Amino acid sequence: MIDYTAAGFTLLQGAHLYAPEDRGICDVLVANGKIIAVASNIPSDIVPNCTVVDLSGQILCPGFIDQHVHLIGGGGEAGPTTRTPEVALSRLTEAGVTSVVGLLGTDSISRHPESLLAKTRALNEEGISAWMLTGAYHVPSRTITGSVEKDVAIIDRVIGVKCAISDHRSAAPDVYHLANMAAESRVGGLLGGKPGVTVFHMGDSKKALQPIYDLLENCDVPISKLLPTHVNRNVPLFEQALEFARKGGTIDITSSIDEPVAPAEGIARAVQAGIPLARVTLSSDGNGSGVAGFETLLETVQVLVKDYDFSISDALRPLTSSVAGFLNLTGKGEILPGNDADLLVMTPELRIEQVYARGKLMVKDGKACVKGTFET
Amino acid sequence: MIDYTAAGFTLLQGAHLYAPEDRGICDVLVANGKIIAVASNIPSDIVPNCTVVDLSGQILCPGFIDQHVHLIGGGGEAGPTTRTPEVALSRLTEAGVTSVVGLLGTDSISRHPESLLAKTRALNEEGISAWMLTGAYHVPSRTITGSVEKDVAIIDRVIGVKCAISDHRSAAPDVYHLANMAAESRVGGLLGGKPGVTVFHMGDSKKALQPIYDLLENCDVPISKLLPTHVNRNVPLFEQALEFARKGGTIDITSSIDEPVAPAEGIARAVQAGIPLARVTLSSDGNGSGVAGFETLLETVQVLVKDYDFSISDALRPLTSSVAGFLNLTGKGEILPGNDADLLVMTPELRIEQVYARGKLMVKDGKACVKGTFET
Amino acid sequence: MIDYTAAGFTLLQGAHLYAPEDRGICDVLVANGKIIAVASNIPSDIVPNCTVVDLSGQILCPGFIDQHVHLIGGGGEAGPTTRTPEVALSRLTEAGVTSVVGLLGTDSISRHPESLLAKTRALNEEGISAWMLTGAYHVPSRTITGSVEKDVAIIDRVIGVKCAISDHRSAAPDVYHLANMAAESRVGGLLGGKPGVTVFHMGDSKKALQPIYDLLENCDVPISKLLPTHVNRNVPLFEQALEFARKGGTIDITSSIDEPVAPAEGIARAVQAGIPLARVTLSSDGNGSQPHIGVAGFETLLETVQVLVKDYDFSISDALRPLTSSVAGFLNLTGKGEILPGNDADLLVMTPELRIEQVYARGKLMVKDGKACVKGTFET
Amino acid sequence: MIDYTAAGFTLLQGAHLYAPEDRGICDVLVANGKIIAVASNIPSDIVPNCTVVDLSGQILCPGFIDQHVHLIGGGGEAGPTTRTPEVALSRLTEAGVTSVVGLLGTDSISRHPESLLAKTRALNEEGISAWMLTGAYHVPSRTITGSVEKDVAIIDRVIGVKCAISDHRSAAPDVYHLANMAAESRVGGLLGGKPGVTVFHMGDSKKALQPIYDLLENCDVPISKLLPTHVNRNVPLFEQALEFARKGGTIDITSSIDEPVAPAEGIARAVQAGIPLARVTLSSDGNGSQPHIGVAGFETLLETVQVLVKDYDFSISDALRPLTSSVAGFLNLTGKGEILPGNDADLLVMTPELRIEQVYARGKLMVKDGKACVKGTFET
Ligand SMILES: [Cl-]
Ligand SMILES: [Cl-]
Ligand SMILES: [Cl-]
Ligand SMILES: [Cl-]
Ligand SMILES: [Cl-]
Ligand SMILES: [Cl-]
Ligand SMILES: [Mg+2]
Ligand SMILES: [Mg+2]
Ligand code: NA
Ligand code: NA
Ligand SMILES: [Zn+2]
Ligand SMILES: [Zn+2]
Ligand SMILES: [Zn+2]
Ligand SMILES: [Zn+2]
Ligand SMILES: [Zn+2]
Ligand SMILES: [Zn+2]
Ligand SMILES: [Zn+2]
Ligand SMILES: [Zn+2]
Repeated sequence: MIDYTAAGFTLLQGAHLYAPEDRGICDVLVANGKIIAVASNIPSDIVPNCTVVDLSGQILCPGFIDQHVHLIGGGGEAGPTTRTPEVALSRLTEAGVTSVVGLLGTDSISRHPESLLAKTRALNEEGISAWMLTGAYHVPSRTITGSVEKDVAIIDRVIGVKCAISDHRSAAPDVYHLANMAAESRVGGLLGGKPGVTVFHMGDSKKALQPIYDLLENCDVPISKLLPTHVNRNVPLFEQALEFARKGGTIDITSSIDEPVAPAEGIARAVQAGIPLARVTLSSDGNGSGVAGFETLLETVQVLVKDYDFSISDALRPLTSSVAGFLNLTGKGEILPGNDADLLVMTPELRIEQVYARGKLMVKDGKACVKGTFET
Repeated sequence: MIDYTAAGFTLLQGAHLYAPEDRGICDVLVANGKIIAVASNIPSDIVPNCTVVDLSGQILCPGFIDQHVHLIGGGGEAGPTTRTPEVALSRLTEAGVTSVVGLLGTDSISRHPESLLAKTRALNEEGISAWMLTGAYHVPSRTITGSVEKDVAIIDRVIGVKCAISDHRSAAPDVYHLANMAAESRVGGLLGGKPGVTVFHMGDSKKALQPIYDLLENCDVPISKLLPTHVNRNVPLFEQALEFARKGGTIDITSSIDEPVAPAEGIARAVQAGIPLARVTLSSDGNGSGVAGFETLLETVQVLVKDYDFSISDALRPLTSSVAGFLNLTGKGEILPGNDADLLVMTPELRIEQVYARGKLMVKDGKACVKGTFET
Repeated sequence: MIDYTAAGFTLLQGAHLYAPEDRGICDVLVANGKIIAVASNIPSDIVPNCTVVDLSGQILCPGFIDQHVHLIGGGGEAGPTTRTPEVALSRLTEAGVTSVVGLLGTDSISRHPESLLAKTRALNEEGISAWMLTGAYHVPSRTITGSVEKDVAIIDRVIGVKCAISDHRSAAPDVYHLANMAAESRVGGLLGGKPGVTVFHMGDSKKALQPIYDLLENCDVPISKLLPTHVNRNVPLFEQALEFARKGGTIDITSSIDEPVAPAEGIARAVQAGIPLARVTLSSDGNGSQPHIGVAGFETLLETVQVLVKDYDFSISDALRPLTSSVAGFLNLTGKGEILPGNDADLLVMTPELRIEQVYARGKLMVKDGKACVKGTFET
Repeated sequence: MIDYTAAGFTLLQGAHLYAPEDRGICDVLVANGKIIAVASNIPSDIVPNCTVVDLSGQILCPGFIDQHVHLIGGGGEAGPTTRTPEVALSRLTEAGVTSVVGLLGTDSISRHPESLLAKTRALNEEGISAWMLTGAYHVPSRTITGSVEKDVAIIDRVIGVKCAISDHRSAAPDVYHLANMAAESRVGGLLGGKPGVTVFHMGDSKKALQPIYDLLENCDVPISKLLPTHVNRNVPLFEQALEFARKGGTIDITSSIDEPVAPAEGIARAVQAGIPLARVTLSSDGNGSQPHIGVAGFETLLETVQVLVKDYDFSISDALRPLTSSVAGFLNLTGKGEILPGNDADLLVMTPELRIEQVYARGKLMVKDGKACVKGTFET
């Protein structure tokens, strides 16, 4: 018998597929970590050495893309005992996260972009998909190569730059500094084939988004590259964010911020305000500092469907297609032929059962079956 | 018989000469790459070992000076596969270009001033005349010696600095940065004997020339050193450029931009607006990124004469005397004794037949007869 | 009618397979740029929407790996007019090259690692597989990040460092500098998952391999990381290179140097000296300047294979090693140089007389009927 | 009446020509600063608007090339009052100098390469031909761009590097530093189209040429790029210099050092040692300090020529070599040091007893009746 095991053929059968678009009962054929066919009634024997998975009665959807994770650990605002630990592979996978964007925050003294890059690469070797943002709250940014533009252009895993504004922990950046940094990210992305975004950690200053508007007034970076995050942290800020989105920007809601605007609520409000889901993303801020977890992501989807009247498809957008679109994550956020085989298998009540990353089974019966090198 | 071949005597006979000024049927005597006599009926035997060229029925004019060429290649805005190739000698010559100013654009990460300088020097060794601008779209400028002023002052082939404004690919420069950069170019030019200009790649921002006006308000660089290019890229910008020119500035129209203001049209408009041709230049933006060619230069002259009622002399100004004047290109842009023997021989319909660079035959029957070292 | 095209199922049937190991007639099935099965008589219907290719009467082998190419151009030793142009995709592919390592030479003033990296990435995007070496002839190395160790560790496409020794164009490096550079590449390789090698452009100094020996005496970089290149440039050097190989080193023969030691001849002499083919590699030094001045091409690669088989008593299988498996092994090029399930679908289809017919790179047809059917973005 | 003046047609007629090769009576025609014909009996009417000069009874030879001049001034070894002033154009031209190489000495604190480059360019503008060396006595070299290699490659007027060895004013350079500096100049020369030489100011240490030999042992720079200067400063050094020359090196004798080995004497001894004149050069070390303290002048250049012919049995043709053809050859000074069609019109008109009458630089009359008729912008 010929050995075709190198293909890793996997047929996911009979689940109710949400691509996120509802596709009804539809099958998914995978080979080499890629989605090679998406159709009803794919023959269990279409390909050899095929692992057939009966997903009857289950739900199938794209894996989550969490664009705001402190991969190497964060914290440190109350001294060194508050530096959090690096993230564990299984914590991500059990949470349904198959793609991540790592970043740094307040501390860029004991935290380094080179370290973040190494962890990013470890995660990719481990089976998931990971990118990072150069910089940290500090402006001017602390980079790997000496320039934001050069980092985004030449460090493969770097997709944009991080910063903090309107926050008591900011570097008190002026418009010129912010604009130049964003412009550099933009240009570096073009060169490197990266989205070249600028992510803004928002604080509670009354100024809110003003720095972003000033920046817009002082440069030609498209508004589509400017991402304010933690927008639900305060009402007045949230309200500004809706306008920002109405103007063409994309806003990022933090699943780990419960009050004063809860995540689901935030997403619900956006839609009420007439903002298309494509301009609304949800991130966890996981692994920050207590120690932020990833459970709030799935919880958010559940709540949206359960308590807010969102369809399953719509509820998924902000964690899947909306993210992939904002970051130009080719091959992610959608179940289509040619895309990466990053999928979630859930109960009808939206409880995760299985997770596939790049076609590999990572979670089974809701428990990780692939663990990081040093996990216990 | 005595050998006088070292003189390279060449007598160009009987053509209708446009210096660009119309000189009627007039001859041109060349020696050692220089124009040594310009008169009617120069005796075919005035000098020995003389190559006599019968230009009866043909047109004779100065070679083109294209001040905006991506000599080493450009592009790269859609990833690395979009980096264009370096320019080929014959592409320039066949297009009637005998003098070039090379520059960099968006990408100053994988493109370097030292590389540009080497190509500039190769072209000079090859037979034409080439200069360059330090910097690139990026501001603050990336230079060879660490300072714009020092580059313009001490790198022989460097004549000014390049930058980008009002463009989604700019570095979001502030007035101080732009003004200081221009001031440095200005000062460096005085010291080095260079025009010390500042060239502005214009984008489509509604702000248009504002940065230039701000700059003027914040420094004492003469307006005659500030060159906005791509002025025909947008109407509103174009309209501002005419005012700028009316105020004493010189504006550069791109022959490779067809809409919304075509090159010829642009030049025609300028004259309608009462701007002297001396303050209007035309450049190709050749070798940029598809892959920009040089055919539009001559096409522009043809169209101006053919469809716009310009005399041959006037049509030539923006590619010859106007450029030479703006850049203080001593010995270029005009057929006069003492000037360099850079000439074009054309049909009455303005089709190029022969090209001479520094007195050497480069193109014959419209085809290059001198090719770069690695040309096929 | 279910659409399975995303898989890019391709079945190469009936050729005589050299993996490079001789496997006789055997089929190869490809999906998504990967070799998914290698066996005789694979059913044509085994997979849906499958492009079946009849290679009966032909030869199927791994694509070549050229570890020494001046991707962005080189030259410049006789002034700026001698700076060669960047390499065209089609010249590589039509020459059988599916994997390449780019590097710089004498000129590191008008040439920069950042430029080279961009070029490497373009080639990858166009369909082939490309890596590069940091540094250039100049020592201390001119790098991207400020340290050789750092470049190797953090720049994904960098796999080692380049240098020049025993040559009139060298930077007169001393042992310390050389050792330090070599150890940094080694360590950056470990951290980054790269081979972390040091490539030594050899010149004609009478000192030949001496600097390498001195280096080994002054550090602990494994001999398996030190690659002398252009070893066939002179007899005494060549002969020293055989000794070095006997001691556990790997030697790189330049296909474009035909005297005084021809490439096939050098390879045969290495074999006659007791060196296993795994320690002998062949590279082109393509795209550098060739004295009227020209650009060195890549045809000598395939010609060396032809010559070995025709005139030096080599089996096809062995003749292929120095361009395929030996290189991948030396550079730890995972998934390259061997036709095995799981490896990348980088294959050459040739006639029985070893002339290229088709070339597949990462499962994509790049050459058909001996002509590039896939070309660089701006290819002329 | 057609105007042909732009050509600057000039015809030097009837002199006895030393190209430096003896050519007997022969005419030289000039156009645009170039020599366009060299022959006997060139017709006076051959070209229009021609300035015909009757040089009957006179001598015509190439203009001198002084490769060692402190253009911006030097000195400073006895405090700031000993810093000499910049060189005046007229002092160079009246001394027969049409091509010069500027350099720095002991002081690289109050003296900078950027200053020197500006001065070099001024001289070019004024009508002569000037180049310079980067660095100074200090090693590591203090450069314009940050690297010796880079300066030589990219600064048009830089053609090599200067250093000091075996001298109480040296920077105590070790072999590595010296070798590295030398190899960078070499390589920058290749890229830039410069000779890429290294000039060694020699002192009186007993070590003499040792550092050069050590350098050769530690690198691959060709011996033809290493120029020891001031070789006649001491006997033992001079004698070592003869050996070095015998081995293929070129040696530079200083015209301003009259003991213990006089310049003509040193030149004659070089010849007597079997060294071809092509490997012997003479330079002034002009504009440095001369101990009451003064500025060293350039008259010793012509005097050495006079002395060789009068007292050392030299032909005029040979006596000229070390100031013309040997220098141009050593520095690859294209178009200089020889009267041949195509070369620059840099000529000296002298009496039969070798006293300067006229000087043409790039075809321009700079000296007439022995007096500068062309002077520096601010000349006093
Ligand atoms: Cl705050
Ligand atoms: Cl882990
Ligand atoms: Cl724009
Ligand atoms: Cl070319
Ligand atoms: Cl290509
Ligand atoms: Cl003066
Ligand atoms: Mg065997
Ligand atoms: Mg003789
Ligand atoms: Na690896
Ligand atoms: Na030269
Ligand atoms: Zn934050
Ligand atoms: Zn955070
Ligand atoms: Zn532009
Ligand atoms: Zn441009
Ligand atoms: Zn080499
Ligand atoms: Zn090479
Ligand atoms: Zn000295
Ligand atoms: Zn001196």
